[PDB]
Amino acid sequence: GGRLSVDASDIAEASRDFGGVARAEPMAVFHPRAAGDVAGLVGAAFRSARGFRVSARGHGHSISGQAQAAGGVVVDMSRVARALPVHSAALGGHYVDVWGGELWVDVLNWTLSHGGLAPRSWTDYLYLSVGGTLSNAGISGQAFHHGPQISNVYELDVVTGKGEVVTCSETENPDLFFGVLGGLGQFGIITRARIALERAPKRVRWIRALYSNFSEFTADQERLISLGRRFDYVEGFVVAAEGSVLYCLEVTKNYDDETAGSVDQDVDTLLGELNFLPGTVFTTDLPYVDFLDRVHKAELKLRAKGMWEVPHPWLNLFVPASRIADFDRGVFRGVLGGGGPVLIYPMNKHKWDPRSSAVTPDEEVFYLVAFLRSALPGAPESLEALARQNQRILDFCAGTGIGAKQYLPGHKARHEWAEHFGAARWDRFARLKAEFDPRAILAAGQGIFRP
Ligand SMILES: *Cc1cc2c(cc1C)nc1c(=O)[nH]c(=O)nc-1n2C[C@H](O)[C@H](O)[C@H](O)COP(=O)(O)OP(=O)(O)OC[C@H]1O[C@@H](n2cnc3c(N)ncnc32)[C@H](O)[C@@H]1O
Ligand SMILES: O=C(Nc1cc(Cl)cc(OC(F)(F)F)c1)Nc1ccccc1CCO
Repeated sequence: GGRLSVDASDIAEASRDFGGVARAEPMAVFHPRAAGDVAGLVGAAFRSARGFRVSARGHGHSISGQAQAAGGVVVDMSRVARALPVHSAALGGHYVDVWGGELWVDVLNWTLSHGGLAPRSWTDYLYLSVGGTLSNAGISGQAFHHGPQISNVYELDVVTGKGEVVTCSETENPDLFFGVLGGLGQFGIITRARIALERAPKRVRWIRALYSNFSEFTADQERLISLGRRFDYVEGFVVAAEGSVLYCLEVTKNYDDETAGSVDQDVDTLLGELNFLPGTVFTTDLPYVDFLDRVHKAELKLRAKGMWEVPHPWLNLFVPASRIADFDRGVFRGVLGGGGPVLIYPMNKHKWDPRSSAVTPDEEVFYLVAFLRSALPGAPESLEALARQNQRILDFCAGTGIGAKQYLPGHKARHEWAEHFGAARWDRFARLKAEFDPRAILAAGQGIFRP
C-alpha cells in the first residue's frame, strides 16, 4: 500500500530536525497509506538478517536526532477519511480517533468544525504530531489541571517492534498502552490515538503581569495551580531588565456565550488575590483558536527574518518545587546572568499516571524550566557557547543535588539512562523493550538500546 522513496529532499528532511545538529541519514523514507503499511515495513525489519532501524518522524521537532534512523528507514507519518468525534455515555464525554501522524493544529480544526469540541490539554506549539507528543508527554499551561496530553488519551493502536498491530488501553494490553505513553518510541509506532475532548471555549482572556521578586512569583504560580474559581492556563517566563531579571506570570480565563457575562469579575477576583507589580497587568481578548496558535504566529515572523531554520540547543528540565529558589539564584541570576525564551511554571504530579513511561521528579509539585534559546544564523560559535551554558546548568543541578529530570531527554550513555529512570523504572522499561522491540529496531536515535 505504501511507497519507499529515495528522493533527495525526502532523505534530507528525514536526516535533520529542529535541533539542527544531528544528521544521521536513512537509506529510504517510507510513505504509508494506513497502519497495515507501517506494520509491513516494521515486520520486514524484524524478519531481515541485519535488522535495519525504523523510526517514525512526526513533524521533525526533535532536538538531538530522536526521529533519525541511521542507514535504515524513516516512516514519514505526515498526512484520507477522518473519524468524526464520538460521544460515549460510559466515558461521560467525547473522544476522537486520529492518525498517529496527524498534527495537533489539524486535530483542533477537525474537532471544532464537528461539534465545537477540542482536546483539553495542549502543547504551546500545535505543529507537532499526536504520536510525537504522546511519546514524550505534551505539556503546556493546562497540564496543572488536566495533566499532560498522555493523561488525556483513552486508547491506541500500536505497531510493535515485531510488526504486530495491537489495540491497547487501561483495560486491554495496559503494559503496552502505559509503556508507549511517554515511552520515547521504544515499544512501537502509534498509528491511532483516541483523544479525550471537551466542548471548546469560544474566547480567551489572555493576561500577563510582571514580578521582580522570585519568591512572590513562584508562591503565586504555586497557589494558582492548587485552585471553584481558577485560571485555565498557568505559565511564566524569565525576562531581562532591558525591554537584573523580571518574571512574567501568564494566565488565561476561557469563556463562551454563557460565561461571557461573568468573565470580567472572575478575572478581577483571581487577580486581586495575586502579588504582581502594580500597573504591569497587560490583557488581550481573542478567539480560542488564535490563542492556541500564538507560537505559529511567532514562527512566521522568525521565518521572515531567516531566524527559524537555525540550530536550537533547547534544554527542558523538571525541577522539584523544594529546589526552585536555589535554581533561580544559581541559574537565572548565576549561569544566565549577563535569543530565545526561558519558560517556567509548576505542575501537579497527581495528574501524571505513574504507570506511564514518563519520568518526573519524586515530588508532588515540580516545575518545567524550558531553556528555548536559538543560536545566531550561520554562526557555529553561538551554538557552542549555548551548549556550554546548558552543560553549566546540568553541572549546577548535579553539584547541588537538585533531583531534576530532563524532559525530551538527550542522554546517550547507559549509566545516564539508568540514573534518569532509577532502578524500578529502568527495570520496567528494559522488560518492555525485551517484549515489544527485542531487536531494538525502533527509535534508535534516542540512543537507549542497541541490537
Ligand atoms: C520544535 C518545537 C517542539 C516543541 C514545541 C515547540 C517547537 C517549536 N513546544 C512544545 C510544547 O509546548 N510542549 C511540549 O510538550 N513539547 C513541545 N515541543 C517538543 C515536542 O513535543 C517534541 O519535539 C516531540 O518529539 C514531538 O515532535 P514531533 O511531532 O515532530 O515528533 P518527532 O520529533 O518527529 O519524533 C519524536 C520522537 O517520537 C518518535 N515518534 C514520532 N512519531 C511517532 C509515532 N507516531 N509513534 C511512535 N513514536 C513516534 C520519533 O521516532 C522520535 O523518537
Ligand atoms: O517551545 C515551546 N514554547 C514556545 C513559546 C513561545 Cl512564547 C515561543 C516559542 O518560539 C519558538 F521559536 F518556537 F521557540 C516557543 N515550549 C516547549 C518546547 C519544548 C518542550 C516543552 C515546551 C513547553 C514549555 O511551556
